[PDB]
Amino acid sequence: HTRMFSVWVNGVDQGDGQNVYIRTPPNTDPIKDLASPALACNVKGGEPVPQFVSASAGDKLTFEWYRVKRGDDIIDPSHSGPITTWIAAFTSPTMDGTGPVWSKIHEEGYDASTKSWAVDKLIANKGMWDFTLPSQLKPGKYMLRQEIVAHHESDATFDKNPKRGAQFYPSCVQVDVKGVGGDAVPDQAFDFNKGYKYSDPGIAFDMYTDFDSYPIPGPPVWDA
Ligand SMILES: [Cu+2]
Repeated sequence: HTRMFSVWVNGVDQGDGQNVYIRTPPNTDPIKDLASPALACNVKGGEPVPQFVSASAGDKLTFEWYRVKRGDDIIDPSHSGPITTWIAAFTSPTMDGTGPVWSKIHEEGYDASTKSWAVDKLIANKGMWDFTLPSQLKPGKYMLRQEIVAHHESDATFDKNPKRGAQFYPSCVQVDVKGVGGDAVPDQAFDFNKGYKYSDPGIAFDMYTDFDSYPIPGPPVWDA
């Protein structure tokens, strides 16, 4: 359980973004069903919010998360897993992020040399998660998606045992990307409902074994 409070642009807080520029779900509940339409942008994913974070291609964005209250424990430390960030063109206001539209722009999984997960790091940095908007990115409106996945019950899959399974916590953010050049259009066209499967070693993952590493689902980070 966790959701986003706000976005920071080059370390400057843009202010409470819930129902402003963040497509904030009603609560912190996990998505577990891979066929759910909510997988991409959570339960209110298709409802426009009125504002776009203003950022430049190349900027460092920070997404700030919380649990119940801004600046709390952020997420239960039981919930180890990766954090992935994605981008999609903002096709129209009532997009819900379903279909083949997404390109992965950042990922952290398991760092074996420290034996910490992306979520461990999220907690130690008090819910601040940093990534870069690619500088080659063609200016325009986009949806940014950041997703926490908790694997404390991923030793079962949801299809076999509905009371268990990987828990997905996606957050979709409206961004208006100011240009500086950049010609590059995200073109992985990844589709969470088709592309995430129960057979995925990164989804069917047992964290109660002597594993040395973790295969993060979906394609490698996009380049061009
Ligand atoms: Cu939870």
